[PDB]
Amino acid sequence: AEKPNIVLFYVDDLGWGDLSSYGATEVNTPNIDALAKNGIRFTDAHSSAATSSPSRYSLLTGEHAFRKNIRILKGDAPLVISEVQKTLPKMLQTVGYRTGIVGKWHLGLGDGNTPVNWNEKVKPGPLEVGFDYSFLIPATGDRVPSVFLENHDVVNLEKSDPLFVNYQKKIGQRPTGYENPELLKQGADEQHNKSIINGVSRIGWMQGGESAEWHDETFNIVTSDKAKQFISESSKQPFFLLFSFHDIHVPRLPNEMFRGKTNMGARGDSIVQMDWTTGQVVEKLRELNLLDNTLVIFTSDNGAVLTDGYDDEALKRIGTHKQNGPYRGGKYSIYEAGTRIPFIVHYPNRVKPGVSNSLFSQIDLYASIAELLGVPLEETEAIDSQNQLSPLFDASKLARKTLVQETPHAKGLRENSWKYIRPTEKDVAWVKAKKNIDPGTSKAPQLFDLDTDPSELHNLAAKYPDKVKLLEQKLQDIELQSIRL
Amino acid sequence: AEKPNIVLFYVDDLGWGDLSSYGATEVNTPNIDALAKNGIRFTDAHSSAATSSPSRYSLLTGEHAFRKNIRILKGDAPLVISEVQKTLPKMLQTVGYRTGIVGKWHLGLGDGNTPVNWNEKVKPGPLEVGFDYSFLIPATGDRVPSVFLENHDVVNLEKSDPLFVNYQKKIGQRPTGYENPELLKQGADEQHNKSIINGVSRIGWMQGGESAEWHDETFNIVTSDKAKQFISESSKQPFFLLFSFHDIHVPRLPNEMFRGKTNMGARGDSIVQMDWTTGQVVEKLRELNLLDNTLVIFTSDNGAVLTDGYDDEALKRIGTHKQNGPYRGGKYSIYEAGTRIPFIVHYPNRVKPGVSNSLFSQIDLYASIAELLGVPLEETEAIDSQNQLSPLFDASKLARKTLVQETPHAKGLRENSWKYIRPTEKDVAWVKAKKNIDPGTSKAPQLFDLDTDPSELHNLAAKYPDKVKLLEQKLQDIELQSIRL
Ligand SMILES: O=S(=O)(O)OC[C@H]1O[C@@H](O)[C@H](O)[C@@H](O)[C@H]1O
Ligand SMILES: O=S(=O)(O)OC[C@H]1O[C@@H](O)[C@H](O)[C@@H](O)[C@H]1O
Ligand SMILES: [Ca+2]
Ligand SMILES: [Ca+2]
Ligand SMILES: [Cl-]
Ligand SMILES: [Cl-]
Ligand SMILES: [Cl-]
Ligand SMILES: [Cl-]
Ligand SMILES: [Cl-]
Repeated sequence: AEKPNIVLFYVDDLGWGDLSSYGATEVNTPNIDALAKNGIRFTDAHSSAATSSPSRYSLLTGEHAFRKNIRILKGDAPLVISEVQKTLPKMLQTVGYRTGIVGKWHLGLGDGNTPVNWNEKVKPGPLEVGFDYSFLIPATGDRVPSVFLENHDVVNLEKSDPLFVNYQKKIGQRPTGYENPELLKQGADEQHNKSIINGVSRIGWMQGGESAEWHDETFNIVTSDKAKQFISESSKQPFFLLFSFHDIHVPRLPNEMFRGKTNMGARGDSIVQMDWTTGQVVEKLRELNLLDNTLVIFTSDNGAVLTDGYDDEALKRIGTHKQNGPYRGGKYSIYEAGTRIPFIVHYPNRVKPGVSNSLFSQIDLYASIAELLGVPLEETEAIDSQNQLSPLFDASKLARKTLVQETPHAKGLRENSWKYIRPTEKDVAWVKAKKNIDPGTSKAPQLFDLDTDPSELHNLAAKYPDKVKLLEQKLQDIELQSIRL
Repeated sequence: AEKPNIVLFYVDDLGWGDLSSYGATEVNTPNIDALAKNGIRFTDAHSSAATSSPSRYSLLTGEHAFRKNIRILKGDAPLVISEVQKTLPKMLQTVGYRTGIVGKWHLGLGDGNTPVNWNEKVKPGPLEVGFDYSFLIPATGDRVPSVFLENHDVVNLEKSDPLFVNYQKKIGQRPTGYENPELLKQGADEQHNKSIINGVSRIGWMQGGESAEWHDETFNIVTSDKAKQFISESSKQPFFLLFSFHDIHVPRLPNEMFRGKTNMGARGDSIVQMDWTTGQVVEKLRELNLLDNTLVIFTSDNGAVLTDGYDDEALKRIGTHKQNGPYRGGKYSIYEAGTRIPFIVHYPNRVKPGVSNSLFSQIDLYASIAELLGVPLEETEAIDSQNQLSPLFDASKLARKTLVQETPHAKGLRENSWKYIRPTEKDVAWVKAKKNIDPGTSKAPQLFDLDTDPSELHNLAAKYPDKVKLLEQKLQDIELQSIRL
């Protein structure tokens, strides 16, 4: 009653403008739009980072990812969340929640002492950082191993055909993108052209594990079934479900029933699938009469990207679609579209519909949920997570004044509508070339007023150097922070 | 010194983001960017209307186009500016200016009593509403007759092969788009598939006049040559040159030297050509040492359109390019991109470089030039044109607080960053279907705050119903205005 269920939909690479309730016209997202229409949609909400693993780290620890220098993790990275580190699911466990995760992990698995043996129990993982149940795509959809990991075991593995991966050289006898292009459903760049699983090459080589191979085009069935089973089993008790999409990350291989539903190719059709999958979970909540007393949160790990490694026509068939809305940048960028993402709260018993323009941070989910449940936080716990339950539940309330934005190549700072980008000597020309996204680095400081210049086009750094200095000093204060408030 | 030259570059359908100095990365416009770098670039400047003829009418009469119900004129429409109406070129003539126009007219030509006889002298026209010299594309590039009109005469017309046009039925023996698709340089929709001139079908049928046919791919030479001659001849005297591009209107048929300069097809290559043509006129002013004492204004008649009637791949090869920047809509729309256009002032002897965010109106060019030259205006003259010479010349000065925006299906109103759109029952679904642009009509009133919602996505009408009433009242006051101030 006083402990509502929490379901956190976490989409992969969903851009600010990829929902029809955020202005999309080339794709319809009716299931997600109903949540927004009956809840609050936020226009200035942010992931911690512009790439997956750092934003997932900050969601779960309530702490900026640079404090542990988290970057995009490889398929065999060790777990980046410590087994005694405070986490949002662990926090929820102490008040009686059953916690589950279904879908993408990308937070590392194992201790790192020795390579993960995919044929033994895989630990530590989700179950050691506060999850009671986990059903994972271990790394990313485009990184081997292309298998599911349930709790501690690879699903449907045969002792007769053990599983190994290698990210430096070919092992095993699977066809590859570079040797066998005639077997490919989509062309792939050099990073992505290794072992072929289910007609698509991945990053890295995979040996064995044939019976454990997943089937991309039925991710929507597999994950939604597991999510439905978890909810149904936990229905008599408070539960936390983190539903971690592979959509709309590459390779986009949507179920055949969504193919051609848009004129944007595989990327647009993945948005349709992603919306269907959400409806499956929402309707299960409704039919068990859990929906009005569930805090549903729908959001994204980073901003959007069209061309991310496969020849899936995402850029050729973009049409009129503005995947990042009016905002400059995208995935990997320090401009606004790197972290400014869709963010929807739906909680009928407590949250009246509205639209909030408050500067809001996913990093504050930890402390705001702790506030909702009366959980005190230690002075060293989730140090960046602020109690923002009030603007989270009420569209008229303000939230942050200041928020740091993070990428590997540069840090930035929002202060109200001011946007500051720290200069860097680092060279990231591969983002413009390969990703068709301006990463946003300049060897000069950048300052923008988003009210008049929402697309970050007119650098005001030389017009307001005192403002630049003030924002850089504020960014240093945050980098140096070590306890709460 | 006190009577500077005025050269007004007026581009066809140039979107807010189609210049590299407004953020374009898929096309470079170095000549125009140099004008912005050494002058004022405006970020909130507006044509009066979202279509050609109403915005040209308002440019020349200093009066909103709805006061005469001006709409897109077909090729044989009569002159919409009366021979005794006060006009900006007529105003300039009384102060010692030689006035010329080179390029697109689209303001009508007959007196309306009888159809224009293209084989006789064509009057009234530019010479009857304040121009001393005119070399015209009479209607639009895609409307017959595909001939030039110099002063009162069709250029290179032969009595032995007289010229006739018909917009309702086929006349003459010219091939047509519907009969002879194998002759077309580009595919055409039904409105555009009539008489073939120079390998491209047009709107309407054209008979005779073979020697007077223009050549689209040499418009850049013809118009820049005519503008260079006019400047060269009038160089010893103050002059006003209105240089009215066909670029980047359909059909986009740029000179061969610009083909392939962008990866956007014919539309992108037309932006490059348009930039070359501007440089030709700018460099002629420089060679005659007139550039420093010339007020150069570069702007556009309405917002951008990709698919406007020909299969020129404008939408298929758009790539990452945002022709309207962050703004919703485009050509034909009542949303911001309908009228929010590029606007650059270059006048080194009086105008210091800068970027201005002031709400600015092309309609105010009449009164602001009158102020610059000390010309008093009658109480019934250019009634919507306000003196805004100060923010025109100074990037630090504010201009308008209120501005009405015009389309045939609905009117709108800006008040600071508030945007109000009046409701309408009228049906313009063909804009979405044929033009891939949201025309912006809703049966309900719309109100947006552009500071937080620059893309006009969150209707605030029901949250601030008093603000709606205020702006509707301001809009009616303007509709009822009849004199100046
Ligand atoms: O959303 S993320 O998981 O952070 O994306 C990780 C990315 O790694 C990059 O190195 C690849 O080229 C991308 O294709 C993508 O896999
Ligand atoms: O810039 S404008 O002259 O207003 O464009 C006029 C437009 O009229 C429409 O009926 C045609 O489909 C367009 O192709 C275009 O010619
Ligand atoms: Ca991601
Ligand atoms: Ca136009
Ligand atoms: Cl990285
Ligand atoms: Cl990698
Ligand atoms: Cl490559
Ligand atoms: Cl019209
Ligand atoms: Cl010359």
